[PDB]
Amino acid sequence: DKLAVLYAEHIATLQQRTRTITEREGLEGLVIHSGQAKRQFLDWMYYPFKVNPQFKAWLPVIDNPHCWIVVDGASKPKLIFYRPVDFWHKVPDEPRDFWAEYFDIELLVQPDQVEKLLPYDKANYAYIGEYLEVAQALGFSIMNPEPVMNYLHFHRAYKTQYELECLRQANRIAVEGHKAARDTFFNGGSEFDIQHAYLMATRQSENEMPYGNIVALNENCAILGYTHFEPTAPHTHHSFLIDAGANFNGYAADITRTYDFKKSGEFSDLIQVMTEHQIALGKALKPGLLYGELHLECHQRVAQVLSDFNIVKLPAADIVERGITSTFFPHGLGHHLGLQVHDMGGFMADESGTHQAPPEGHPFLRCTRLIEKNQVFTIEPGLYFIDSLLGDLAQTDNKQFINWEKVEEFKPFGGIRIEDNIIVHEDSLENMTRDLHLD
Amino acid sequence: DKLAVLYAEHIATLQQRTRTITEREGLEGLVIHSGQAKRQFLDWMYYPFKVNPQFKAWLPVIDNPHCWIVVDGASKPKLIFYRPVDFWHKVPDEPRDFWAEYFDIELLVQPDQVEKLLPYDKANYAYIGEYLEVAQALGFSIMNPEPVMNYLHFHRAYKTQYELECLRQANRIAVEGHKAARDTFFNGGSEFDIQHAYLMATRQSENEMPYGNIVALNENCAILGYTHFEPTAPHTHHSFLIDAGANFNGYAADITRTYDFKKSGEFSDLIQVMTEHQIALGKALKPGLLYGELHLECHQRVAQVLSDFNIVKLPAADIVERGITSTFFPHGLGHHLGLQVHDMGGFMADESGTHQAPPEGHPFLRCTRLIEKNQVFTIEPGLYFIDSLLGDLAQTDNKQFINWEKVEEFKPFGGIRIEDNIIVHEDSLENMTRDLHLD
Ligand SMILES: [Mn+2]
Ligand SMILES: [Mn+2]
Ligand SMILES: [Mn+2]
Ligand SMILES: [Mn+2]
Ligand code: NA
Repeated sequence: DKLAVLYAEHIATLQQRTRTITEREGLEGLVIHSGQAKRQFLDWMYYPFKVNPQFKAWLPVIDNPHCWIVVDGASKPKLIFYRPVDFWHKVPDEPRDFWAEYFDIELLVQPDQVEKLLPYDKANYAYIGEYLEVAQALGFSIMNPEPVMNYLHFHRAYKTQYELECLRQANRIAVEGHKAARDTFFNGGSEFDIQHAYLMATRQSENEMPYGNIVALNENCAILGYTHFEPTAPHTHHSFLIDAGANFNGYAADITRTYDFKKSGEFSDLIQVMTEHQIALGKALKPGLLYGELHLECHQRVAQVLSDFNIVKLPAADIVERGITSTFFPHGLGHHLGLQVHDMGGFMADESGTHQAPPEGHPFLRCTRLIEKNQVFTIEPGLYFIDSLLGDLAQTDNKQFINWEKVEEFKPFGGIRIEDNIIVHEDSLENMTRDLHLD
Repeated sequence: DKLAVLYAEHIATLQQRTRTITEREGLEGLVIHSGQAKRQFLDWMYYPFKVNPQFKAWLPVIDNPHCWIVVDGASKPKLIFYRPVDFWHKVPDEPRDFWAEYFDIELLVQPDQVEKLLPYDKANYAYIGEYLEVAQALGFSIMNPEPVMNYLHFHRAYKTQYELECLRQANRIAVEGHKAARDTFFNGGSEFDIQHAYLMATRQSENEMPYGNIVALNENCAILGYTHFEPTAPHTHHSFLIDAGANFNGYAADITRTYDFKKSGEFSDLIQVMTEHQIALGKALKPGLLYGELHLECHQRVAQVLSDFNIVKLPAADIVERGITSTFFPHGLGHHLGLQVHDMGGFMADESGTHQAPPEGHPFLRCTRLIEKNQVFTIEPGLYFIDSLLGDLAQTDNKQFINWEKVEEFKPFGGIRIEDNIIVHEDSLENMTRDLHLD
């Protein structure tokens, strides 16, 4: 209903984007390939299918390989829809959902017979997809041209009302998962149990997740890319960091929360001060501001915490200026969110693809684009006690300034990250995560 | 330590097989590549890693890409082990498992630095792996040579004692899941509930499964390649079919069971009749017998059931000769089981790759090899009510012999498959599945 109505403006937006970039580049149209299933080496089984983001930008068809979109922004969008009729698969119903009527739909019963449906002379058609040797066999010469990709990726940061509603739906699902995971942690669950309570609440399997969930207990919290799920619980429950989202129509949620098992003590205090900073930074998104400036503020807030909690024996400014904050907060403040988890265009200054430079002391900041309305952001400040980086810091002049006893007291708890998904509007902010009352 | 004792003989067998085909094909050795992580098109996320079956044939390292085995059958096997050292990665300590003492281990810190650790002259070295341009760029000319592949695949049918013990462990894990899945079905749970009850009892996540589980309710049991997990339970529970396994050290279980929600009725009797036929088919495994003959016997037995239940109003011999039996049982009786679900060499007559011809009226039969000691088989007779196959039958000159009223009563139950994993010994058969008291 609501989604069906908004979808028309979504097709209109993408039609106008196609017309603009195709005509600017002298192309008669785009051919966007959903992708193919990858077969495993020496085996008959396939890897799980992952749709081309450029394909699902047009319609919520994320589980169908060998599908093709032909668009020029002037004709009605043309869709080749893979629909095999083998007896060992449930034949799917011909496309009858809200997006069907916005396309002229040709059914494809076998992947290799796709050349009849594609354009005969395709010298002025750009193939957008991963399978370049399949494209060359079909007769395409232009493949993923950089001006077309950079244009599309740049305007991906401006979500249509259909996309906004999809991102809201994804946050509603993910938030239900986060609540069930929290409860499982406080009842003494293992990482594996917490993870599968999450999926049971989301009604989405491991491979439907938009990214590999991070479900960490105790010192695993300090491991940023922790992917394992330990099946047996730890003997003592201290902390819990879950980074997990959900999918809706190809769009992603991306939520992180950190919990203290005792819900009191110095680590519990650390979560709450970090929560204050996270809420404040999340309220600092505003059109016309460079995202890197929020990353700057975040480091100052982390330094204030390090100073106030006696983690570093320095006032806040010194901890920022000597670069010690990046030992405890080593990643960017956040990124754009949408069809991809770390969405496209976050580092661009213009639609040609020029990079927007990061701030002076953070050359690895990846999201530096100017904030505008209709853009969706993550805000994920963190403070971690990472053995590896603490080791680096002990080999510097800064070794004298860190309270090594107090850091040993926090190492069992690992670290903290608190992440929301916020829509930036013309004169307001919409925090999708906290409007669903997670906390 | 039981498993570690058997592993020494395993490596002696692998060393000897390597030396045989290596010198027969005039190679100085093999270079077996574990694989790489496949990155998502225009993303930073990756696909779940799946190890090269030839790599894990040597060792139970199934979650590490960029690993290399250099083996010639005479020298101590060399293992280049990928151990990256990054702050966001969990640094695991140097390999200290039961298999480590059997390899000269060199640590690989960055994937592209492997050029130094491989043999300098690669003229007579064969690369076994998927990433052929990576091999060409390292200097390999010999790649997955067919004489080597056919030899190694042929002899994978003869499991070592280490391999038989791993297969028993896989079955034990899977049987626990099958008990949990069954209990959730009788609780009225959804397909999604059952699947995740299975994962939780086995304490393995969806991607650690050796294949995509088939968890089907009611009509979905008739769909042989069903992968969906419906999150909403059906209003009426009639039937449940689950085909699922588990991993142990790279070796797979593969167990199928069918259940009737009421523990009574004609479908319940059909399951029970099919069960006794499945037990008799499984007890017909015998050294010196062609596996195709059991597939013929299976078709004979399914015709018996179709006649006995008045699905087809014909003597069983006339059901077989007229070919009606494939409409209800369209796949093979089973396959070899091991490192891969449908394991290698089940089509071969000799170690050079020569195919063993399938039986008369079954040219697509995949498993045909001569049964011998130390081989592992599945026995999966089936009986299904498949719309598109039943439609084709309704348009043949046998249509008057089919009891369409009874077939219509069976359609909401879908179908039946019962699958066990059986080791063939010299003087006995070891039904791993039924030895675990699953029923
Ligand atoms: Mn994020
Ligand atoms: Mn996240
Ligand atoms: Mn099987
Ligand atoms: Mn099976
Ligand atoms: Na042996």
